[PDB]
Order: sequence, then structure tokens, then C-alpha cells
Amino acid sequence: VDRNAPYYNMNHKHRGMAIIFNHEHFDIHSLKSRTGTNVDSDNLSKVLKTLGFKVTVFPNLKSEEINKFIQQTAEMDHSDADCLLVAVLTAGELGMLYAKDTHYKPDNLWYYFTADKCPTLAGKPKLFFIQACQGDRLDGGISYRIPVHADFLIAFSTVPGYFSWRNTTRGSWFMQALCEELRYAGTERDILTLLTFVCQKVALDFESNAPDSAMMHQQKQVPCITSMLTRLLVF
Amino acid sequence: RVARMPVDRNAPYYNMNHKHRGMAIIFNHEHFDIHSLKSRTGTNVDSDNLSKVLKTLGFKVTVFPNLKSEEINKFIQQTAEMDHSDADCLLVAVLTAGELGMLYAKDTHYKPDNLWYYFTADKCPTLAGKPKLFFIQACQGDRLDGGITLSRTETDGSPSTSYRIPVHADFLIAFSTVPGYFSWRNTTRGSWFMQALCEELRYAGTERDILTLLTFVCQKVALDFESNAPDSAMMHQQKQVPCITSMLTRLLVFGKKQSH
Repeated sequence: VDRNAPYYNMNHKHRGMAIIFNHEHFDIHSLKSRTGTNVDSDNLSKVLKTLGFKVTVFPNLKSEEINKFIQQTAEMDHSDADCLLVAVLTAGELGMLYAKDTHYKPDNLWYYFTADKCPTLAGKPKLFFIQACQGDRLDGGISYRIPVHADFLIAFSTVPGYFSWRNTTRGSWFMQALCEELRYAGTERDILTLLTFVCQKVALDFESNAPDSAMMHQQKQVPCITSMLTRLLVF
Repeated sequence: RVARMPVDRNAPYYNMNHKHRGMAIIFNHEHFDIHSLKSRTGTNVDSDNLSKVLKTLGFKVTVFPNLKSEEINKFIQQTAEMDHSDADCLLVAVLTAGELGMLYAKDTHYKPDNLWYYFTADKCPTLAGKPKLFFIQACQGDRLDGGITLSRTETDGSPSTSYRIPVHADFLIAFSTVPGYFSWRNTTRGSWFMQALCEELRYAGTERDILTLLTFVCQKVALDFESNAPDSAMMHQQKQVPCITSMLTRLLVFGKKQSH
């Protein structure tokens, strides 16, 4: 076909690995436990299988270990793969993520996937879905390092809205929106349209969101889609 | 099969026919009242070509040459305080030198989030719901390793690589920094990014969503990257591209209505 083709070549022997880093508990004094992070995780794991990814869930790893797996992923023959997915569910800001032991900078997640370091994923999409809740519009008191490198995609969250069953909580707006979308849609739409709609879903549940009666600030809080893709991505 | 009109809070597309399209305001810098900082020759190409197409898309374009930082902030704010209730959206272009998280005016540098600050819902209820687009070209482009001389650094640590993204519905940021240009003899003119941007906006800006569009802009940038400093053979893989940050909640198709 072309070097200037509208789509990503999505059909080699296998789809690619999705590897999910999932944090519920923290060996860090006074960081509250993340309950029903397992709903999101197991919901995501579910759908990514039906899309053809070889999924691996890693629950509660020490910061150093994540780097070992991520890296030991980055050093494989992805030649038979259509792409790569990495999901992280945890606590923190836009620019510091938590592991069971300590925080780290999000850039360490995509660091080892660049073409010079992962020549076998060259031109294949490399996708990173981070949900790292914390969300109060406040920086008064009187983000991450975006990789400029074709074919990365980063959807980052921090919207602290959830669904909760009884009194305990379980499964967040963001992660749910993204499964429903990837499920009841992922084979007729490009990824960026999809993720647009995920935003809308989050954006719309904001209105089940703390403020009211005319509280300073207004327009909904959504995920951040950062995209260096060069092609339309249709699963 | 078709295109339709109204019905949803959960409608797929932005309402893109109000009385007006909106305002595009371009900030263009070529010279710098700062020692060391080289002239951005041929930034005038980009500027005048952007401006051309946004008029055909039906914006009321305004262009501000080599302004001081205080003056940029004066007009940005003065823009945010307008009745956009008649407008479909809002565009800000900024073509200057600088990094991913510092931009230059004639006088001094400033942070990109000063550009979209004054425009959020609480501060611009008349743009609330409406798409606010910022395209920014801030040329400088080096991702290290390859040579091992003509430098300083030894021990690691390179944070603050990027800007502060508005976590806010309906903003969209398209940021270049890829320093490749077309050039005419010795002189330069027109960046790969902007010519790409304009070609897509012109010969397609009307039947495709803003995001697919910018996707194809990346492709075009990535592809010229190979007229790029090392990489001295073969096909390679891909490149260094624009950065498209999106908090959009609907597909955004540049719609129309002549007599409105």
C-alpha cells in the first residue's frame, strides 16, 4: 500500500501484549487504600482479551519491579505484533504515579519503547492508559513529560468519580466508559473517536460531582488524550 | 449516510453553525529583543498562510506581529471578555521560538497556560461548551544520544519537558516544536507542521473531524523527518511529530451555513 496510508496495519499473527499494573494497597503510611481498583482491572482485562491482546495483570508491584517487567517487555520480538498496550491503575497526580513502595515519573513507562530502543515496535502504536486518581481544582495558596515520538498514545485520567455498590466503591467512570466503548464499538471506529466518546461519558457524569448552588469554577473535568499517532487506529 | 441537526446533551458533534465561526488570533514572532536568540525567519510564511485558510473556514482572523508579553496578555484577556455566544468556537495560534513549556514574546518568556487560563468556563461562560483550539509552534528539537562530544551533561535528570494541560472539557492543544522547515535558497520559510496543517484544513477541513485531520498532519511531519540530521540510510521506522492533546467531548467537524 503506502508509507502514507490512512490506517495502522492491524493483523499480524498476534495483536500484542496488554500489561496492566494494578494498585490497591500501598506500603506508604497514610496513602488510603484503593478499593475496587480490581473491578476496573478485571473489567479491562476481560475486554482486551476479546480484542486479542495477551493480557497480564500485575497486582501491587514495588516500583523497581514494574521497571523490570516493563523493560523486559521492551526487549522482545514484537515483530508478530500489531501494537502494545500498557495500563496503570493507581494513586497520584498527573506527574507522579505510585507503586506499592514509592512514586515514580510516568515517563519511565514509555521510556523503553522508543524506536531506537524497541526497533521491533517501530511504527506500531504504543498505547498507555493511566488512571491515577486525585482531582481538586486548586493550585493556589496565597503534568508529565510528553514523548515527542511518532506512534505513542497516552490517555491519562485523575477524575475521582466512581460507581459504588453499597457503601464500598468499585469501578470508576473513566475505566468503565473505556471498556463499554472498546467493547460495544472497538471494531468500527478509530481509537481517537472512541476516546473522544469516553471523555463525553466522564464529562457527563460530572454533574454527579461535588460542587453546586453556583461554586467557583464550572466546566467538567475529563481525561487527557495526548496523541502522537500518525495513522487512524482501528482494532 | 447523512448529516443531521438537533436532539442531544449526548450529541456526537459540536454545534458548528451559529451566526459566526468565531475568532482566530495569531501571535507571530520573527525577531527577539533578547541577546542570543536567533531570528525566526520565514515565520511570516506560516502566519500568512494560516490566516488565509482560517478566513476560508470563516474565522474573523487577527494577526499580532512581534508583540511584547504584556501586550499578548492584554489581547488574550480582551478576547476572553467578548460575547462568543454568536461564535462556533475559538482559535489561538502562537508561532514563536521556545520549548514545550516556555514560550517567547518579543521581550521575555511566559508559560503556555497563560494562553488558555482566561478562557475556562467560569471566566468565559459564553464559550462554555464550545471548542477552544490552540495551535502552538515553538521551534527547538533535540532528543539526545548519537555523537558523544560538543556538550556538557554527565549525570541524569531532565524533568519539566512539557506544559501544564488544562483538565477541562472542550480545550484542544496542538503543539509542534519539530524544527523542520521548507527553505528557498539560503533563507528558510514555512514549517513542515504549518504547511501540513493548512493543506489538511484546506483540501479536507470540511468533511473530516479535527482529530483525524491532525492525525494526518502528524503523518506529514513524521514523513519529512528523514530529511533529518542523522538517520543516514534505509527506510527506518517513524519520527518526531506534533503533540495533540485533546479534552474534546464531541467530534468537531468544521460545518457550515452561508446565509447562516
